[PDB]
Amino acid sequence: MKKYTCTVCGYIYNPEDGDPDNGVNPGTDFKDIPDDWVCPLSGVGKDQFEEVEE
Amino acid sequence: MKKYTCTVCGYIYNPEDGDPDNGVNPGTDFKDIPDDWVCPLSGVGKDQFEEVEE
Amino acid sequence: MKKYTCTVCGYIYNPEDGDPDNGVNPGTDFKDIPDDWVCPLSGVGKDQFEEVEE
Ligand SMILES: [Fe+3]
Ligand SMILES: [Fe+3]
Ligand SMILES: [Fe+3]
Repeated sequence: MKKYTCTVCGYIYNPEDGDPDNGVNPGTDFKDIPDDWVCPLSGVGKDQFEEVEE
Repeated sequence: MKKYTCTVCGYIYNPEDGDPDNGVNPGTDFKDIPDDWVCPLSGVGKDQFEEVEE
Repeated sequence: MKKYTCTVCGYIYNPEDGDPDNGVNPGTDFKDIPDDWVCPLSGVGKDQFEEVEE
């Protein structure tokens, strides 16, 4: 699965880790995170994230 | 997937659109919406909805 | 699916029933419950639960 980065604050969503404190378990692809989730650091929505392409 | 309507207020849940502001992504069948979700307009529970049959 | 028990208060999570008032539908395996869910009786996290083995 791909990593996504918040373009406002640089936080990286890593699908291996998830975001368990906000209900997003390990192994969750970014597209499957509920659409009301926000960046843990900056508080902005999913629409300010983009794929980390290698 | 089928559309469901709130029988209290007439809101239509359309699975193609979801209800993304409340965490229900596009493509979510009504049976899979978490059971604590409520109608966005009237605030009533899933048990007041019924299938829109054609 | 296996039942899990809260080791703090003895609550039993039964996957057939779920915990629908807190958004966990019937048929949800414990591993798939969002990781910010807490025991309905004692308020403690998933890390204080263990499998009920028969
Ligand atoms: Fe951010
Ligand atoms: Fe309604
Ligand atoms: Fe408990």
